[PDB]
Amino acid sequence: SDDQLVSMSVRELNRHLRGFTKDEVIRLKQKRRTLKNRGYAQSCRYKRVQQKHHLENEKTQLIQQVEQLKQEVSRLARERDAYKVKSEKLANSG
Amino acid sequence: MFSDDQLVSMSVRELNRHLRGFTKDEVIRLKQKRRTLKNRGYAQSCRYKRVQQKHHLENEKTQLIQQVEQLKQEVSRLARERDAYKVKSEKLANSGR
DNA sequence: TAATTGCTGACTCAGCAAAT
DNA sequence: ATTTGCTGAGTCAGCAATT
Ligand SMILES: [Mg+2]
Repeated sequence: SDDQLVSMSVRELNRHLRGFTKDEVIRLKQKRRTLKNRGYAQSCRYKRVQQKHHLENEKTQLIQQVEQLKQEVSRLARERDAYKVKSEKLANSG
Repeated sequence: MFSDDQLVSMSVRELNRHLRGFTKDEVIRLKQKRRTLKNRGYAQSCRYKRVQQKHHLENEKTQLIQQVEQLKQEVSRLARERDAYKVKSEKLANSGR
């Protein structure tokens, strides 16, 4: 209360609450519920920020992948053109 | 009742004019109500904008994934055209020209 | 030498479903 | 099942920029 109450367990809890005032059995469970909800919000906020960075990282790595392929296209264009000229210049061999 | 929509569009100068003569613990209550209503809208913008930034990022990823596919196609296209023009050249070299 | 605006991390609650 | 976990909407506090 409030730190051994969230960390405490489903049975262990009911062991510590066996003869408890039946209106304070409800109050303590309400209290713990609320404290956990606070921790869920903390995860939810956290998960959101992690997904956001993950999405932006994916965007970055697609951008640099495009860049790689841009470099290859230009190499291959040149290599093809080296042969196309070579090919055409032989064909005028006459 | 007292429609919120109007209370938030008002100026704090215009509001004071309205409670020209007015109770104290209700004046303080009413200005704080106004703020709460504004904070509600501020929260919505925050929420709405970030889902929209998420969707925009998701589209951007989609647009880029496409360009990669197109580039990959072009890559194998050029490599094959290189090969074809090379094979044609070596054959022409064989005949001797 | 005030008070208001807009933003945002954090909390609380409702309701929804799955794991326990 | 109960409790758990998650998430959108609201509320508040407190910060800086604005008037
Ligand atoms: Mg029941």
